[PDB]
Amino acid sequence: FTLPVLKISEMTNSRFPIPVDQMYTSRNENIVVQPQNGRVTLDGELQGTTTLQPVSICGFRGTLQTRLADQPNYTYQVHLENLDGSPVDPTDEVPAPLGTPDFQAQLFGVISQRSSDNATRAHEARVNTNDPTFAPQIAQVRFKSPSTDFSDNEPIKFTPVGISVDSQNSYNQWLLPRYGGHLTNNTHLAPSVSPMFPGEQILFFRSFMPGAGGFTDGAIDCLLPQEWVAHFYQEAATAQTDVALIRFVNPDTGRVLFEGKLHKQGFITISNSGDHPIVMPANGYFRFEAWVKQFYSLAPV
Amino acid sequence: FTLPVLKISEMTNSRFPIPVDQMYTSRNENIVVQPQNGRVTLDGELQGTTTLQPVSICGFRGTLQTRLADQPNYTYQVHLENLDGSPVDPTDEVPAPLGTPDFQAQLFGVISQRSSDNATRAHEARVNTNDPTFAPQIAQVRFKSPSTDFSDNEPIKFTPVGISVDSQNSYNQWLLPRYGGHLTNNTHLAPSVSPMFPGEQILFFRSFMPGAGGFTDGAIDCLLPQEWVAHFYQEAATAQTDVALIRFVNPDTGRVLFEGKLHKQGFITISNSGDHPIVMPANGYFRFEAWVKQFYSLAPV
Repeated sequence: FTLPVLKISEMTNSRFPIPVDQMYTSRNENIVVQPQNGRVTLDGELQGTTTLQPVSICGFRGTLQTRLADQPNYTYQVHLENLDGSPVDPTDEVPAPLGTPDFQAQLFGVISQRSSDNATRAHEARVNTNDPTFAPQIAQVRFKSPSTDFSDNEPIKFTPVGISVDSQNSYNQWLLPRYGGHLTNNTHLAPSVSPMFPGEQILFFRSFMPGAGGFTDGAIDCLLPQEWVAHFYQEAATAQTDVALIRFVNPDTGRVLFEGKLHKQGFITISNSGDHPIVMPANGYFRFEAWVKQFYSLAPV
Repeated sequence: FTLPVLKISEMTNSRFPIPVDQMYTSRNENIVVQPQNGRVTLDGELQGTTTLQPVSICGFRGTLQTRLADQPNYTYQVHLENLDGSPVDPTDEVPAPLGTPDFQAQLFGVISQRSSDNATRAHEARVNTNDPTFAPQIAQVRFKSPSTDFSDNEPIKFTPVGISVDSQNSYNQWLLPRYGGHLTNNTHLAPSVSPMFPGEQILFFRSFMPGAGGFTDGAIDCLLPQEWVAHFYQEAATAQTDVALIRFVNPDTGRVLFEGKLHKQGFITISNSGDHPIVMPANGYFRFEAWVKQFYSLAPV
């Protein structure tokens, strides 16, 4: 069993298409940690809405249907396709199309269009993933743009950039959208994750999304870098036990700086308490040490 | 020596942060093919402006200096930094900061800003990589935005989305910007690439960039998918000869469909003539076969 040897700054957040900025740990009391992007088992089984390419996270494609005249200027109805262009089939055993955002926010980015004659246009757009009409599982999503320059019945692509916040639009990275819209309950979710030994917390790979209005640090925490997600999918290895002991090494000295448990479900725990960055030499990377058990007692970080 | 087993549909273009759409070949007569992103040797030596961050290709970080009142509404001067936050050191053996676009276009995307109090703002922006003032090698780049809403001395990020084309802004994917600006000549370039054997052409991984105005198919051709770039970098294998013979296998039949020459310089040649997509079974992928000599003779198509 192997891990990619990439540095923190050479890897991509698996929940938003930006580089990992830091490792981070927190207690997350009163929160069910259940991200749907960046979800893979150590055996390589993708879960949730996880896509393989980083550049597709929180992106979507589809067809622009109409401008909704009786909605705030200017709101448009989109009929989603899958990232591969195929029709969204709600009977698929996924919570929503691959790439769908897995958090509640005013998601900010650009809607672009290309016609059969290769005419193009693109403008800023915001997608409210906490609106009742947000129903990507059934292929219906709206965006709001300052521009009227969008063409009905032509293809669209959403390129995410960041989030915007205000009192009417909180950013809750741990609260899932209702992918079916309105009162529907989510289905086929990748399972929640929790540390399962006293003294342990999950170790996150944290990035700070750009903001497009309001005060926000944009912090978003993923369970595994996207490069690990694709690594495990490709390796399609069989986990020997439920827990791989991994060690964070500084290649400048070859010494181990700390260790963690890489769980079969696809997340890391460390022996540590509190909410804070885990600050480490920039060249450090994790390497697999051995298969162990849930009760392996980690050296405190 | 190993090659990743990803399908075409699972690949990222290494010259723009979008998925690969198709394999593509062309003659490229009268063109020095010398892309600077997506450049690595089979030994793992990164070249040109290649960044390991796939989402950061054609993106950049820096500091907004001022709005330039003498220029078209609204033009801002940026002092670049590197993608990893380190300052640009122009004596680095690179043509320009890692991630810099390697083509002449009006690049379209979003400039986002975060203030010291975590206030944020973001607006669409265009970067003309063919303007004489475009001088990323010495950390000077301008962008034009329809918004006046940017703050001086605060950090910015450019998130690329696509290109815009019009009478004053052609898109030439194979013509490099003058990274030093004005009349200066490029330095530290990744070498040009060319078939060296009768009947061979380069095999490219082609994607279609979003457009933000004008008629354009947005076609952009990379030498290696970003996943291979990162793989060769991490493996740092030894190229036993100057050419790895690679076989395109269809796992649906288990049989080889055609052969390519994967050159030590980091590009593929095939026996083929003309400009067209190379359409193959969707599950096919390249597999390393053997280390061969420069003059190994490939069978057609």
